[PDB]
Amino acid sequence: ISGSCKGRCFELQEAGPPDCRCDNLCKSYTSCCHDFDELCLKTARGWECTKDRCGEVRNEENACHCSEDCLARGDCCTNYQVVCKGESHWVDDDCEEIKAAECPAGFVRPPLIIFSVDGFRASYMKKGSKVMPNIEKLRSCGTHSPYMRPVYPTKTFPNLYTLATGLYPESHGIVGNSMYDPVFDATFHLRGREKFNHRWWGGQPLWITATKQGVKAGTFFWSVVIPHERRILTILQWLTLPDHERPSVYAFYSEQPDFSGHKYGPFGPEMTNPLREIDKIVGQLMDGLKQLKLHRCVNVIFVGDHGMEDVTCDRTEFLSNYLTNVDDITLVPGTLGRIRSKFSNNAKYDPKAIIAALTCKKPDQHFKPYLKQHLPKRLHYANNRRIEDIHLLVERRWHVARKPLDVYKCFFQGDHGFDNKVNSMQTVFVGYGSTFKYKTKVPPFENIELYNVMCDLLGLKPAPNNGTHGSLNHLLRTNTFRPTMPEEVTRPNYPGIMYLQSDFDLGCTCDDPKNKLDELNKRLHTKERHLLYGRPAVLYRTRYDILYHTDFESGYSEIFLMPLWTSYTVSKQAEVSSVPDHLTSCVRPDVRVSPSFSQNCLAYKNDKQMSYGFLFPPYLSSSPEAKYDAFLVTNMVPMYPAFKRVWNYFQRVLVKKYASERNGVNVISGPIFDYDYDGLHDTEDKIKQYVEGSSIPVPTHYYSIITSCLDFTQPADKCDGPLSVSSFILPHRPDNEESCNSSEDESKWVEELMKMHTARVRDIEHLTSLDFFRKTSRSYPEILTLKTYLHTYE
Ligand SMILES: *[C@@H]1O[C@H](CO)[C@@H](O[C@@H]2O[C@H](CO)[C@@H](O[C@@H]3O[C@H](CO)[C@@H](O)[C@H](O)[C@@H]3O)[C@H](O)[C@H]2NC(C)=O)[C@H](O)[C@H]1NC(C)=O
Ligand SMILES: CC(C)CCC[C@@H](C)[C@H]1CC[C@H]2[C@@H]3[C@H](O)C=C4C[C@@H](O)CC[C@]4(C)[C@H]3CC[C@]12C
Ligand SMILES: CCCCCn1cc(-c2cc(=O)c3c(O)cc(O)cc3o2)c2ccccc21
Ligand SMILES: [Ca+2]
Ligand SMILES: [Zn+2]
Ligand SMILES: [Zn+2]
Repeated sequence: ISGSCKGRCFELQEAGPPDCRCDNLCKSYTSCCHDFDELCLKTARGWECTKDRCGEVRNEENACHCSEDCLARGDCCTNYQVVCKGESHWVDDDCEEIKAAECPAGFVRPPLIIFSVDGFRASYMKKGSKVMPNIEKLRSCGTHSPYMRPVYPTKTFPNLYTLATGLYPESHGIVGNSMYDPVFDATFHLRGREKFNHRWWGGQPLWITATKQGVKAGTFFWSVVIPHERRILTILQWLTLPDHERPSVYAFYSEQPDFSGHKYGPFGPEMTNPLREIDKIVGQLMDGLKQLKLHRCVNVIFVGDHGMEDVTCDRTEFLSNYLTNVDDITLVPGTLGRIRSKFSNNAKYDPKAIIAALTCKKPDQHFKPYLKQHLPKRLHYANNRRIEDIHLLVERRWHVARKPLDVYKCFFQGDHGFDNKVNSMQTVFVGYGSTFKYKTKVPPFENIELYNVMCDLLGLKPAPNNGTHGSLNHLLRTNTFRPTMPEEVTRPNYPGIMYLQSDFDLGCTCDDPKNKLDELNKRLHTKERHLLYGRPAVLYRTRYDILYHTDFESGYSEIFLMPLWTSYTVSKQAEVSSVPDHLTSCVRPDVRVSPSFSQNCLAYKNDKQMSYGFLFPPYLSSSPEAKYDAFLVTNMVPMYPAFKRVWNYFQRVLVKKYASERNGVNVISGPIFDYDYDGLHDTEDKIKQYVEGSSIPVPTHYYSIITSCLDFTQPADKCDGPLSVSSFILPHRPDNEESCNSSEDESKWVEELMKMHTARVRDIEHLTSLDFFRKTSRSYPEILTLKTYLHTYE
């Protein structure tokens, strides 16, 4: 029927204007029918049955019913079985393991109910079951992690869509709660109707994926006027539909505890009550599922999108305090900063001048300017036209605004959007049901990994996303997906001594009784190692060679004229030698690689802006005889003199620090070329910078994977079990403007710079098209979880 909303409340089909919309989103489109409020939003007698209502005469106007007829219809209050038939609340029951789904007849698969909460700080869980009995049971009974890492910017819409797609915001297009698209020439906003236009949303969210493969979805979204209790009743009724009509995946959104978090702050004593009200709803969902004989059938995912941090109006940096004129720019303010020109026809707008006027211009400055391609690669926040070039990384607890006149109501005590590695931004994840594990705790993970898990829970083939499928298989009791290691594309060459030193005119010079001392060591004793996890696989068509040495091993690339990876192991008792002055400028030819596929020294001498470093540091040679291997022309990579300060301190000081701390470490280092900042390995054509007068490409970044045993009582090269990893993708910049303490000694800023650019092993793999940890004796799902690990230092 059209013009009326009878027999249609929260329907799962559509026709359009003029026929009414009776679904749960008609209120948002301002196009419900006239009887919607009295037919679909009934609210008489509340949401809980009482004892006198047990067996009532079914009065149609009630919100939920307590008659004996209601369970056949499926519209009872969630506590019917409790206050009438003597059943107990789902929380009051003991934890019974679900070794197999106990679904009623007609259920061809366990349904998935996603319970999302806005701004649910990860630390909110430590309030205990005195405040959140239902949620705490799910957490302790099912599968949970200490926290879950959101995506930058840690805002509502980018994360909620990242949850639905498994994509970074730069890939699915929702790069913020409000954004400007220069192609559309329109402005996306949280409030308004512009967000309903499909042109803003990329990728393939879960409900579209389920529908495209035959799995019925049902609307994930709810207009804010529909109370939470009615949303649960609607989800519980949908499960009572016939088999050919019942959807398999459901969703429930809650604006809490983010609503009250903005008003009172995260650690305010008022925060306890909104959590209690949330647990009431989770209890209503569980009691209603147990009432429907589905508590041992469904899978429930209790998930948040971001955390919460203390912010105040008194803590606001203003661009008017740094820029001589702020009336010619547009700023996206708040917990993050994006700057674009207010007028396109303006040549007086200089992006160079704006970055300089904001870079280390005042002590205790609570923001850092960035060209978007220079942000930490772990953020994956650049490859999109809606992301402005100038980006401001705002310190936790602080805000950035354009001028004091723009701020007004303090209209807040908490906010979010900061760097997603900040503690306050971490959120929660709880997996409970017949497919999640029982009383099992998993290590923290990123929310881009959930879309593959939800597709596996529904038997769907996931759309291409940025999760590493298989790295969360340890969340499930049984796994239908079984990951495959990528096959090698380019087999390596193992060249021997093919040329003579006379065949080389690279322009390199190097000089030539420690040997008798080394032999007196070796001879007078009473009693491979550098590639502990199998050589990396090259996942693209190229030409490269495996070069063995005493102290290190490298996959030298004849196309890029430098190694793709350099592997060496540093013992706990490894000594750090120096380099004599007559070997400081020494570079030796490698008689295993053709002179035509070798770097030349003359190119570095002509490029006044460019120097060169080494992938294996000569400072860590086992002997002066072996030190000559480190000076091979196949071991040098081009580095700016400013970056050499960062590289030298890392190799000469920090690798020895890590080995002494972690019972030896295995280092795998190499270059990264990402000139179009899309997070993927660039081919030769995209490289936009070379060494002057040569074909030696200049890397945009340099990486290093530091691996050791998790059981530190064993060395790095005799590790019987799990592995501990930590990696970084350092930007190869010609200046150290990113570090305001760069004038001081390296021990006062370099380590801080490296913690900022930490990265998962998976991040390096996308940027290098290599595959690591291939021969380790760990199950491949375990290795995938190791590659997704991000050492966050908090
Ligand atoms: C995160 O995941 C997404 C999707 O898996 C990745 O984006 C994908 O990037 C590839 C290559 O950049 C795109 O494929 C291209 O398709 C065109 C035809 O449309 C073709 O001409 C090209 O040669 C290439 O094959 C793909 O469309 C694109 N998909 C989406 C949804 O954006 C992205 O690279 C991943 N990011 C990271 C950091 O891993
Ligand atoms: C209470 C309101 C503020 C909630 C706002 C709902 C809005 C974010 C939802 C409503 C309908 C959604 C779109 C619809 O499901 C169709 C798809 C196709 C898919 O390929 C990409 C996503 C997209 C466009 C959905 C985007 C988000 C929407 C607008
Ligand atoms: C598979 C992962 C589950 C999450 C799916 N998911 C729910 C969204 C939602 C629904 C609301 O009910 C809602 C509201 O009532 C007020 C409000 O301000 C925003 C709101 O957003 C949403 C938005 C963008 C991308 C994805 C999304
Ligand atoms: Ca790239
Ligand atoms: Zn949110
Ligand atoms: Zn918020």
